[PDB]
Amino acid sequence: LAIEKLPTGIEGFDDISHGGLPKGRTTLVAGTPGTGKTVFAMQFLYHGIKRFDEPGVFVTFEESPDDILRNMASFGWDLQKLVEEGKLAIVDASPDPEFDLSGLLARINHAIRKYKAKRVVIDSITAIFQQFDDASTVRRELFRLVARLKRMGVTTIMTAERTEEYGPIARYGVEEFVADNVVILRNVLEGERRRRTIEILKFRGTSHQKGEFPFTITPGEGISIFPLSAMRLKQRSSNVRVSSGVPELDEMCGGGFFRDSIILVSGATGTGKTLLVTKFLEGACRNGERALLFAFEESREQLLRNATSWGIDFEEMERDGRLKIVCAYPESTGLEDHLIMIKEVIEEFKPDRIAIDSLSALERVASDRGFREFVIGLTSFIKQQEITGLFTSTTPTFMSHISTITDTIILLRYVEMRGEMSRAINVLKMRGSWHDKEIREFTISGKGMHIGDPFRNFTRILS
Amino acid sequence: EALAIEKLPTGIEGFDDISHGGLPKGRTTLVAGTPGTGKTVFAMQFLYHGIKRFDEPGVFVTFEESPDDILRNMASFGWDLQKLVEEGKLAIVDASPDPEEEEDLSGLLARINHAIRKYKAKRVVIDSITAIFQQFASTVRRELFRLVARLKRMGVTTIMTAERTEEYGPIARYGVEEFVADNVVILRNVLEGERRRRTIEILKFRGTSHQKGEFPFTITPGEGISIFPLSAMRSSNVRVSSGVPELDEMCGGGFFRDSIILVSGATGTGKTLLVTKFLEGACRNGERALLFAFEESREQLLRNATSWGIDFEEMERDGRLKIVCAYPESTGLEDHLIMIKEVIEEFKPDRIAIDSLSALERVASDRGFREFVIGLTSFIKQQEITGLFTSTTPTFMSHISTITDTIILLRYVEMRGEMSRAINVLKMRGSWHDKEIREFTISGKGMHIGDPFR
Amino acid sequence: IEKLPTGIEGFDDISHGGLPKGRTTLVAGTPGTGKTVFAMQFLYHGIKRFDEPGVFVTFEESPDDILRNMASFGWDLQKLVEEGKLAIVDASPDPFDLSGLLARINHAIRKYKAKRVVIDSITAIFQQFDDASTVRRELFRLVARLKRMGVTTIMTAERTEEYGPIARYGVEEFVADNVVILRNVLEGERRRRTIEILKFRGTSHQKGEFPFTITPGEGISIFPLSARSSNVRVSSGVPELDEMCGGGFFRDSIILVSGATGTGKTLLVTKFLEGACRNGERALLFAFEESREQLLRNATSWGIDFEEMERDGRLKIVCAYPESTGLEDHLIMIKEVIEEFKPDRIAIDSLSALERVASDRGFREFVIGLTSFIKQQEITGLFTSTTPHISTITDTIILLRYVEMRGEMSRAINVLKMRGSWHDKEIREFTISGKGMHIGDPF
Amino acid sequence: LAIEKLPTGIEGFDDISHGGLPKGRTTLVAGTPGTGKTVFAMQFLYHGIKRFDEPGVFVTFEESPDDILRNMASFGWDLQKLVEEGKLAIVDASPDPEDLSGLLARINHAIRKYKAKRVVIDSITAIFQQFDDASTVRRELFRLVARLKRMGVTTIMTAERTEEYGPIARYGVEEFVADNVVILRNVLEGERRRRTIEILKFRGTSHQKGEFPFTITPGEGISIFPLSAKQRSSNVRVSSGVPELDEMCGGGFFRDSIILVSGATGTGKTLLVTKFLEGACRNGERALLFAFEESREQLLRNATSWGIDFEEMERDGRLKIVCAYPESTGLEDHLIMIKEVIEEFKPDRIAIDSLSALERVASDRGFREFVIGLTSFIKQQEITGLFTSTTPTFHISTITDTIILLRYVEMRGEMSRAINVLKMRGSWHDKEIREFTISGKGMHIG
Ligand SMILES: Nc1ncnc2c1ncn2[C@@H]1O[C@H](COP(=O)(O)OP(=O)(O)O)[C@@H](O)[C@H]1O
Ligand SMILES: Nc1ncnc2c1ncn2[C@@H]1O[C@H](COP(=O)(O)OP(=O)(O)O)[C@@H](O)[C@H]1O
Ligand SMILES: Nc1ncnc2c1ncn2[C@@H]1O[C@H](COP(=O)(O)OP(=O)(O)O)[C@@H](O)[C@H]1O
Ligand SMILES: Nc1ncnc2c1ncn2[C@@H]1O[C@H](COP(=O)(O)OP(=O)(O)O)[C@@H](O)[C@H]1O
Ligand SMILES: Nc1ncnc2c1ncn2[C@@H]1O[C@H](COP(=O)(O)OP(=O)(O)O)[C@@H](O)[C@H]1O
Ligand SMILES: Nc1ncnc2c1ncn2[C@@H]1O[C@H](COP(=O)(O)OP(=O)(O)O)[C@@H](O)[C@H]1O
Ligand SMILES: Nc1ncnc2c1ncn2[C@@H]1O[C@H](COP(=O)(O)OP(=O)(O)O)[C@@H](O)[C@H]1O
Ligand SMILES: [Mg+2]
Ligand SMILES: [Mg+2]
Ligand SMILES: [Mg+2]
Ligand SMILES: [Mg+2]
Ligand SMILES: [Mg+2]
Ligand SMILES: [Mg+2]
Ligand SMILES: [Mg+2]
Ligand SMILES: [Mg+2]
Repeated sequence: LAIEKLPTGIEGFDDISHGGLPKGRTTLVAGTPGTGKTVFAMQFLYHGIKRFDEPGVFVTFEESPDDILRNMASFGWDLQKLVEEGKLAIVDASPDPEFDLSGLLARINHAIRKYKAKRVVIDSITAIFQQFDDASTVRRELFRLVARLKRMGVTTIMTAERTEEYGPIARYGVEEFVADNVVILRNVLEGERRRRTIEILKFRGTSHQKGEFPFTITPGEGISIFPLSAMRLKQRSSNVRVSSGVPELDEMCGGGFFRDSIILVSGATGTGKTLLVTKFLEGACRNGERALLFAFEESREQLLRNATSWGIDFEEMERDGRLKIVCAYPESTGLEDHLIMIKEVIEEFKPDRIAIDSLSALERVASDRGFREFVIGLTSFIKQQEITGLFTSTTPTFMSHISTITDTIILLRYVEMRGEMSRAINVLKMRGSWHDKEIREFTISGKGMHIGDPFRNFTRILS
Repeated sequence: EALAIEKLPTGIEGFDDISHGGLPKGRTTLVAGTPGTGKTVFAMQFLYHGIKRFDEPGVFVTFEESPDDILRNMASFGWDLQKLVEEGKLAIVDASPDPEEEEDLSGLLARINHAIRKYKAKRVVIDSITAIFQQFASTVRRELFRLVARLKRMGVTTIMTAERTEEYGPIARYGVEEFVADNVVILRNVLEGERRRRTIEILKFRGTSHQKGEFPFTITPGEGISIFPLSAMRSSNVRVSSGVPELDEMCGGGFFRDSIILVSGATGTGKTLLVTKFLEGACRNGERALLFAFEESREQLLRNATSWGIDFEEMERDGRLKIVCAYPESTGLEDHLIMIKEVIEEFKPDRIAIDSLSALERVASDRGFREFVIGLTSFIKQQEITGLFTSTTPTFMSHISTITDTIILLRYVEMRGEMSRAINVLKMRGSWHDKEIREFTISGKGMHIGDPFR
Repeated sequence: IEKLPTGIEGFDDISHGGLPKGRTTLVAGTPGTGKTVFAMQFLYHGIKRFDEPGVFVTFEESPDDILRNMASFGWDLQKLVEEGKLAIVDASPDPFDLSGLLARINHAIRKYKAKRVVIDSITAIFQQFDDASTVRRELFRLVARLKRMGVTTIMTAERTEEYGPIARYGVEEFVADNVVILRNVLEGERRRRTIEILKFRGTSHQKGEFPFTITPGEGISIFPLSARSSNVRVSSGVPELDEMCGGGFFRDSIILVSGATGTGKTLLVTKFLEGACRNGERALLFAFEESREQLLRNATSWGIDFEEMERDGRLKIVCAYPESTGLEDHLIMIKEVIEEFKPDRIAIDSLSALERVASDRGFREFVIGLTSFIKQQEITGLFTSTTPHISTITDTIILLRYVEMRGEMSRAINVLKMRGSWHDKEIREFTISGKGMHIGDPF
Repeated sequence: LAIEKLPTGIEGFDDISHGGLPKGRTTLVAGTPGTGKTVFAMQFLYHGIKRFDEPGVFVTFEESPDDILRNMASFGWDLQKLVEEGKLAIVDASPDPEDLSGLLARINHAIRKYKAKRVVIDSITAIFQQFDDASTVRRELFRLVARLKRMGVTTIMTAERTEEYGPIARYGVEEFVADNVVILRNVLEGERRRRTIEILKFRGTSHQKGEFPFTITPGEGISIFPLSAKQRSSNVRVSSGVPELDEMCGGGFFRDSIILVSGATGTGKTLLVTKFLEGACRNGERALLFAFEESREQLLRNATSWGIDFEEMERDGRLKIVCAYPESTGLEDHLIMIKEVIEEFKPDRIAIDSLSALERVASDRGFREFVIGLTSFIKQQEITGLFTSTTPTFHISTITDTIILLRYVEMRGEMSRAINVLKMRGSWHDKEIREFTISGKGMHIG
């Protein structure tokens, strides 16, 4: 058989939930203040109408209907229309400053029938315990509401507050009663930085993905969940070769970089990583293909000034409309946030080539787990969209395991030689091509890079 | 008495090994756990297996989920539900206030005693004893205390489920670990770095022996609860080929058909090439080959294989090759096994290949991985299949090593102005092998393993 | 939701505009965070920046004290009291008034026609009462009528622990719309002031903690460092090095001199600051290792004269200790002195000293924040770093090394990295004397 | 000895307790549910009535006398017969679904009736639950110990705990049943439980301080292992299974010796293990193999290849191969097992392949404890012990008597292997690094 589920509209949740929220049942959304219990509730009712024309009811035991509307309107949600259309109904159960319980419970049951709603929200189920001191009576009344909503065949979602993030499901023993489905939101503080996370603890009779998943409440978008579990090892590959910007490196790769590829350029500082990047993006704009560049080290001025000395004209291509130097700081937001910005501008720009510089900048202010998840998540999409990607990783050991993902590993190192700090290049991997296995000496000028001959008496330096 | 505490088996996979036979018969057992630990599933499976295998009718007393819901919830598992209920095989007694606007032994004792008598049951489940408290204290404890005695006299192997607040803390809510102090089974679902892991444990069995500690399990759909007792886990001179003939000579004839081979090295060394040759060997002779990729897409695998001179679509069309392809983060290792064991059972392969294990190491803890490789190597051995595992050495510039029969090792080597490669068969049980580190060249023909280094 | 610029440096950045206008915000924090000060800044800046009358109420302190406590900041608050820009309703218990005190508060708002308002310690009320009926009176008019009156309110509240509940007496339950958390985290034997906006129901904000500091002549100075490289070369101080660095250092460049002790890193800072003062340019030396005494003779022995640089007002030695405070506290003094000095060049000797007195992030945060300020100010910045990762943050890198040759430790210099220029890629011998550095031939 | 102690008969307690339980006073045996309070308490009575002819009385406030008889059966004591013989008396103080003052009188009479020298009150903590008088209960409990003291009986008074490393016992029974306190623990560490026993205090007498390991074996019960393990050594030599290595050692290994075979992967450590074992079975001796890496199938293939039939040896009862996973149990539970098999097969030689496999599933602390325990046990039992360790090339060193070092080494243009005896306490040893080869006839050193 199959437990039926109702798509939420919060794309990503439907993947994690394997369809949606069990229909005709109550789902408990628990979270500490600031998580996103209210927003999550409207999207459930918003898409409910703006897709399946399923009427919904919002019972607010806290914030005023007027404020609710104002708060939610910034997400581009015209709910005042749905109200006038008779799709949505906001029931004001918030007490006024200037039988109360049992009366409101029935005044709610009126709205569920009047609008004949299938997607109800009881916002702040905890706020009813912080209002009716007869909690014993409240609990008994809430148990009835759940059974009533069940008999009425409504897919309910009742929000609940928590005191601690990694502590109890919810307060006021609200874990029980509404205990068929339990979704937990969190906002954990770690390293003076916050991380919104969503978890589905239990689905009675249904299946779901198990664990926390990063989410974000984006303005003019809403709750955007991005499951790395959804990532499917089903990317496409081709034998079509692009250019690197350096014809010599293209010969060393046996024609050039494959279009459907991820290239790693490893090396110490001052080796010439942010050079092969410029040539990479330059090679695109030259052929008319659109390029990108997410800098996490140098400003546009510096990037352009560095590039102007090498013969690459950025401002031209930037204005011509074949380049988009994003440039930001790794410490500004978080990896989960950065990933969204990258993914956001990609679809907009529709780039032929992407280029991170560096990944090490990002790794610094993260975890070994967080960095992995980021790297694993970002590489996949690029390969899914068939966008050629170059990634820069510094070697703090001047003279992570991202190489497992990358198809091409280009190593740039320094080589001391008779009072002369020379430079060496080698292609370590090409995945699907013949590459030159030779450690060639190269030199940088205002002309670019000149990959020369091997060191012959090459002191075993590389690797 | 002179009655050694008999252990009635429950069928549920692993528990009967962990419980040294099964649940103590003629007694109650506490299946405690926080929300979503799989107590309801555990309880039903106990009953279900009862009525099917041992033909012992069972009664299910619910104090939360309505009978109709329970039937629908346990449906996807593929167990018969209404088929059994509509035959006096199973009985779901409801004690959850069906309505409200109402207000003991009236809604207990006899109701269950009747059910046991009516359906002639030998197994019973009391779902959520903790629910009684929320609904209806010292009186409730008395009734529940008498129920354990009544059920003992009636002679029924009972399971009494309860809830917990914390995973690593008090055994059960409302000190039910006193009313049903005798047999305790703990189910836990621990956070563990944003990655939930289910586990099962028998804290105590009064009068009998049991496997101590936490054992992992999974609540799969078409199956139910499956516990993996890595503890419980407990013959050929036929030499098979590798794909590379000179590597076979390095092994002294080839690989044994009943063996696990490890291939370790950094990226770009040529582990995937050896995999494509390993499988090609099977497809050539007319054997079957299964590949589990966790790193490269089905396309890229084929592309890079075609460049080496190895058509897989030919073999995949022949039905001698199958490629899985799945990111490790898709599910957990506990579920990954279940799937691997499924396609092996179905495809009935000769050679297997997991490329790579190192990709699966990132979606688990050390303990979780070690338990995984033990389970996979065991299954592969039990199914009489040659196996090749691959691992990336964090050596760009163990456990499997101890389990694997052959350890092949790939490495980069600088040759003065050139970056070369080298193969070495570090170990091979029950054969002479070439103990030298040797240069090899990758080409559009394959792997030309050549002269040794010094 | 509209926002009203607070006027607090850095908050309007993190708050993405300001505080939800016409809505109350909760400034929760433990004693000694800066709740009382933050509240005054709001009412203050507003009045001055845009005549928006405000009423401060105090259930704890008394106005005569409050005025004097905020006098150092340089806010003529008496004038506001007379002209009727600011008010101070003393609801502090006299060494009842459930409706009385609040009714008095409502009147003042109507009288002065206040747009801003502050309730200093909404917690105190609970302590300075009897029944928790205060909850009603707080979720009453206090908030509701404030919304009806259309005033942006700040309800200050106390907390017990830094990383615990949002408030003491479940004050959040009432003021549950917008919340701001101030903290004094301690950790180590130093203390860290950080500000976080946990919730702006309806609007967005920069998520997480952000460093802030109460300076005696400014107040809360939140630093949201989360928020034009020229081609004019300057002399390094040593001519051979200038040639090695392709004519000299870019004015918009971060130079990193790296090496052991005895290599000659402080020789190259002395030369660096010297070149500025020579050509009438300001130079500020941040000393973490050495002292005004050690430096003076160290320079004199090399043949530089800070004596006349002190007379000319060209050189400026701060000279402090890394363990005086955390890294957050350090940058302030330099950030301030820079404005007072207008430094063409500036140096930090050393950074390894500061790196020892904090965690990786603390250093990282300092590194990034330090580079920016001067980078966004047009001034050449040299950095000394002892070698027992600003290698990727720095533009130019100089590597000094001891080389053991023939049982006679020699000295060697090399420019490893320089963005935008050709650098000399030879490892040159150098000598030290009473004149300075003598960069010679390579090995 | 100041105060008199009564031997409990439990294996190990009498050692750690320096005699037994202080006689004429009550002892508290506290622990979380499933620690083994009841079993411990019964073995106390059982050995009393049997070995020492001291009658015992069991007072149960939880489990039914009938159940106790059934639960305590597999251990193999005829408790039912001895209840009839007038030695044992299980007082049913268990509550009925539908006054402690009188209940105490019932227990008091039983002691005087049977002339009990030993008494067990099971779960005092229960009493506080069953009867919610609190103060009234505490008083009667204080009167119980007072009365029991006068009649000169040695009492065990059990109590439940919540947390393992938390309070001594619930309901502060500590205050009443002070004087002597024993704590049983069952700690989950790495998804693996650890049974421990500790004498926190003995007022008046000495005892071994700290936790000690124990187990509950189905056919024996509580078996405590005083890790504090008084020996015998001689110039009696024994074979290694390889004649050249015997000559390298100086006429074979010493008998009572711990040998270590360290080396890289594929050197030949398991080979030496297989020969070491054969060296016993081929020279009329018994061998134990604790395999923590290879399965049976793998151990056989290696043996059959090198020309050794372990099956015959096992059929003739000369060899025992355990085969275990390091992750199955904890290392403390692993030793207990090893000791258990030794005290059954009574092996002349013992081999563990390998210690490095055990190190994976244990902390440095735990590994040391294991290595120390195993070494000390083999030497007190006077058995010849070999151990293998995987070393980088592809602390037992200090404790071991012999160190054989296998290594990869190039020579005449060939990557070959070599052996080197590094240590031999009480003998010359060839201090030369000799190359060797492996074949179907085992090792060949040359
Ligand atoms: N219009 C908006 N634009 C951006 N972020 C918003 C918007 N509205 C709310 N948020 C974010 O959502 C968070 C939680 O909002 P809400 O769901 O109302 O709170 P809670 O989950 O505590 O009930 C806020 O802290 C804020 O960061
Ligand atoms: N029919 C089903 N199909 C798949 N997974 C199921 C099914 N029923 C339950 N589960 C899984 O089992 C988990 C817990 O099951 P359940 O026994 O209801 O929990 P508990 O006993 O803790 O209340 C659910 O969160 C879900 O992941
Ligand atoms: N005009 C130039 N002439 C010669 N070399 C230059 C020139 N501009 C830059 N370089 C070289 O480029 C190096 C910096 O390369 P870049 O890719 O920016 O460094 P990174 O390896 O940190 O990414 C400098 O150290 C210098 O050797
Ligand atoms: N057609 C080809 N001709 C020559 N060399 C190739 C060809 N295809 C791949 N190679 C080389 O062989 C290597 C084998 O890569 P692969 O086996 O996928 O590495 P790994 O198993 O370590 O992930 C490639 O990285 C590349 O250097
Ligand atoms: N006039 C001042 N000059 C300098 N620092 C001040 C001044 N007033 C307050 N501070 C700083 O702020 C702290 C008190 O801040 P305040 O807002 O009064 O405390 P609270 O947040 O507990 O109400 C002092 O300990 C000091 O660090
Ligand atoms: N007859 C038996 N056979 C085997 N093991 C037993 C037997 N009786 C008890 N045990 C062991 O003792 C444990 C329970 O010990 P018990 O005496 O009940 O302790 P407590 O009273 O502190 O709960 C069981 O879980 C099991 O490990
Ligand atoms: N029949 C055989 N003939 C020759 N050499 C063999 C034979 N069987 C095994 N070997 C070699 O001996 C090795 C045995 O190593 P082993 O005893 O398992 O030690 P380790 O534990 O260090 O791997 C094998 O790896 C292989 O190189
Ligand atoms: Mg809400
Ligand atoms: Mg760079
Ligand atoms: Mg349940
Ligand atoms: Mg591979
Ligand atoms: Mg204050
Ligand atoms: Mg110095
Ligand atoms: Mg007991
Ligand atoms: Mg071995």
